[PDB]
Amino acid sequence: ASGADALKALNKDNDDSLEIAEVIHAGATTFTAINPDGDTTLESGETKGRLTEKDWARANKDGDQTLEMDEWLKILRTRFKRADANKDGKLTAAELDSKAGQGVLVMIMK
Amino acid sequence: ASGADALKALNKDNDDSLEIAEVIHAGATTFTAINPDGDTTLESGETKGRLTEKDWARANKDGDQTLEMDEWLKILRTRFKRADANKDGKLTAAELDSKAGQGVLVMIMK
Ligand SMILES: [La+3]
Ligand SMILES: [La+3]
Ligand SMILES: [La+3]
Ligand SMILES: [La+3]
Ligand SMILES: [La+3]
Ligand SMILES: [La+3]
Ligand code: NA
Ligand code: NA
Repeated sequence: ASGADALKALNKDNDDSLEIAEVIHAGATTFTAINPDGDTTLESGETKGRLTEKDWARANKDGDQTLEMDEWLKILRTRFKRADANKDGKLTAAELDSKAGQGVLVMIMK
Repeated sequence: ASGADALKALNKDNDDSLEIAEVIHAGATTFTAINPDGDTTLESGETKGRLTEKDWARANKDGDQTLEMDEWLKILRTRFKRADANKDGKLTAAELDSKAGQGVLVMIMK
């Protein structure tokens, strides 16, 4: 999806950017949206096309084979900061359209 | 609540302990449940009896006045490790009955 697409679906506060509260919340809903087996965790087979193998290495450090909500969202907040080019806490459509911004979108839109 | 109370209410996998996947899930459910004003965040007035001001200082470092899902769960995972006395990844009723374990329960039981 484009940055304009993401703003159409997720932005509700009469601006033209996504902030950390909007991004984390959408990331939490997407966590549930991509979990179809009825448990409470994400496995490597459920994150294909959204997380890489190295993403699991930097987030999953408790020794298990499961991604909990906080581990999932920690990757998201890091991608948020990587896409925040001018570091103002807001992600415009142009910032969401960057290669780093696209990494945010795959975690907040199913 | 006591450790035995928490296991009866929250433990579903036929053991005698709460693991990190079960704790994070109940903490995520509690986050939404104790948020009555219709937004997606927790404010300081909504975490009374569960978090202290120093908890906000160590978790809320993005400069706002709101606690997002990942900031809330980050406090919880730290409390989990503080309560995991033998560091085996499981919280028994006895560990949930300690001072550190009660800090876990106030974040996973509304
Ligand atoms: La906004
Ligand atoms: La799953
Ligand atoms: La994990
Ligand atoms: La258990
Ligand atoms: La609130
Ligand atoms: La915050
Ligand atoms: Na920005
Ligand atoms: Na333990």
